[PDB]
Amino acid sequence: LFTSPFYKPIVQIPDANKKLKQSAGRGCTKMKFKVSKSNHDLLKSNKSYKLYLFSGFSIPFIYETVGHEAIDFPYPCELVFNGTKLEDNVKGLKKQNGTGNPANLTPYLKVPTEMNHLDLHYLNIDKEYSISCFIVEVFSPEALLGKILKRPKIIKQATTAYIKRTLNEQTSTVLSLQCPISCTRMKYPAKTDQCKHIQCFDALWFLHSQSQVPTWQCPICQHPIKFDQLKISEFVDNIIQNCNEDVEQVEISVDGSWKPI
Ligand SMILES: [Zn+2]
Repeated sequence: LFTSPFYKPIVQIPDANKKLKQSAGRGCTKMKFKVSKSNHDLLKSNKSYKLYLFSGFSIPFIYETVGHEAIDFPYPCELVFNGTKLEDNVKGLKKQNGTGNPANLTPYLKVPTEMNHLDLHYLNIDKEYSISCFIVEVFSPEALLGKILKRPKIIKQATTAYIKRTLNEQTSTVLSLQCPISCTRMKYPAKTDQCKHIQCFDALWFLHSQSQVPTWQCPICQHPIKFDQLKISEFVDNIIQNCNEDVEQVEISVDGSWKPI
């Protein structure tokens, strides 16, 4: 589904749809389609435009839209576009559904006058799938970080109020300045207002992780979050800007004050 911030649709490619039906065993599904010269000119008009293949669960017996499906490729799958195998990690996190990525067909496209062949080899198919192709504008983690930075941060007053309201449980708590993902000093300590914890994670490393495994779960509380909920924490940010690189942890009291450990 186009709920991802890394790619957004510009136009659907016609005659590039396909339904994959259940198969007991071995099989291969073929798709022929052409990409008009106008769509080639559009791809050339902007460096951020790519041709992405999408696969989703095809829920039967009801109406479904072209994009609303969460990205789910049949696992295992071998995708071959114009003879060249696609090395894309199309379906990451095999254990979870909806954590797949699209396949980039842009570099292996043929001229408009010729035909594009997409083969999909499989050993079995337990559920029906919908296959689509879209031209999309892609965004890198750095641009998305820029978007996050331009947002209003989580004010330090809110964090101090939360600390004071929490530590009255029945002495001190440890705030890490390190990122759980990168294991390095955070540069962009971020989280969500939905998160019930003062600990943060580096926004850039989070976006880097999600760009290859779209779980969209907080690396700390594992709650499902969304891109537009990410905001910088002014409290941890100020603590970092006023600390030496040596410090990895910090002691926090009910006062909101903080001491290097
Ligand atoms: Zn959280």
